[PDB]
Amino acid sequence: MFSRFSNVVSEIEKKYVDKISISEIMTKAIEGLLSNLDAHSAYLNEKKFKEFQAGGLGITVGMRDGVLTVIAPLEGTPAYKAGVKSGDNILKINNESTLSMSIDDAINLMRGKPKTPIQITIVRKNEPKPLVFNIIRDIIKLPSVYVKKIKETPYLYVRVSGFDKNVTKSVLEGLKANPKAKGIVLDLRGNPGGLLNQAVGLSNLFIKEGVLVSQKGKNKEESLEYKANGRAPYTNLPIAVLVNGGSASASEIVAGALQDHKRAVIIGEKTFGKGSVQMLLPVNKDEAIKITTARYYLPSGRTIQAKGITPDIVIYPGKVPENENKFSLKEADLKHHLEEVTPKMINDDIQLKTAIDSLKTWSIVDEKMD
Amino acid sequence: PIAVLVNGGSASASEIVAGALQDHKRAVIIGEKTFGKGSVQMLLPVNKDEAIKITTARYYLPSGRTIQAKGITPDIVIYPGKV
Repeated sequence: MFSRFSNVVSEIEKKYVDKISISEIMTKAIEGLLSNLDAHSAYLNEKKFKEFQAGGLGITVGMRDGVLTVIAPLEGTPAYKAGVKSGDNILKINNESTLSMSIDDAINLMRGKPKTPIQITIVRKNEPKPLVFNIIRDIIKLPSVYVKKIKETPYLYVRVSGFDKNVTKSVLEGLKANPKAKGIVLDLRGNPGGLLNQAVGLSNLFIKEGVLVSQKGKNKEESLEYKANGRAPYTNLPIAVLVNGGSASASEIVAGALQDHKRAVIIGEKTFGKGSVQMLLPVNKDEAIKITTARYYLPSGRTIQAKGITPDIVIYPGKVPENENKFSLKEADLKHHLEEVTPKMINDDIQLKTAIDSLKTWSIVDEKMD
Repeated sequence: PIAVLVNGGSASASEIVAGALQDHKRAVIIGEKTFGKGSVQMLLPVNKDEAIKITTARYYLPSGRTIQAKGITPDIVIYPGKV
């Protein structure tokens, strides 16, 4: 069928420097073909397929710009406490260099028996030196959601550290425990995602009608659409979502769905962009290939993968401007004049302050509309 | 939509506009608390080229609240700086 391929194979078999045979050429062609389709593919040889068939650090790893990068370390995990940050490019784990290693090979090296050491070396954009982290694995425990009242405001702070099997329940119970909230700061920053059922579940908690996210490939029969059920409470109350470069996968589905339905205002910075589904397909006889079979699409039809969520209000991290720098003059000092979220936390998060200020504007607009 | 910027130099007529928009919730007041002039001056000329300026009344916002010596507390406080 494909003659051009056979002519290329024959010439390298004829004129290449090293004595090479079909067995390597076909392997290098399969690895080369998959490497040029997408960055999430891998080919599993018979012996590496049976190796694949047979506690952690807390790093969610992905690939962007063709290199293995940390999406975000999970909140409260050993890696987060060790000081690895989002966007960190991993160059070495233990003995092996990662400049030509698969995502699953990195996950298999990082996860393992609890309380065992690992060494990883990363490169950053702020420092010239490579960083070496000696971190010990641990049992992954994470209270995925905590809810805090914001002091001197009616609003409520909802923190989702990661999408585990109980995020939607913990949110709904916290909103029932505060029936006078009148607003939510939904902080899913640094949240690399998790279970799709909780992204749809958490979004369906706020959206009354319409598509929440779609899964779509070439064959239009396999295409799935996740519609919201009519059982959505909290349909009117203001909600502001915080996202950053560590928000990915379920974190972008919840943010993108709320954004496309104009149900919330997205605050922060452009997200990571993880919106694809990979699948393992047994090929040949005892080999398998991993390839992307579908992509996630927002209600507006926009893709999440290479694009990510662009927030409606961009605010890079920093401290809020000084409480004042003025001994200024007022009429109150003129001659003969007629007469658990604390401010300490908000003043260090300009991103959090911007989110609260958007609820202050929302509640004013929905009060004008009397 | 209207977003009003006010600061410690906003006074008198500037606080009436900001205060009216605030009390009607017609606009969002953003910045920092204002000068707090809650009086109305009138000048009546005396000489051919000279005048006398007198505090003649106190002005009250649509909600009836006075601004004298207090100033407008904006809906969103921020203070100046670079982003």
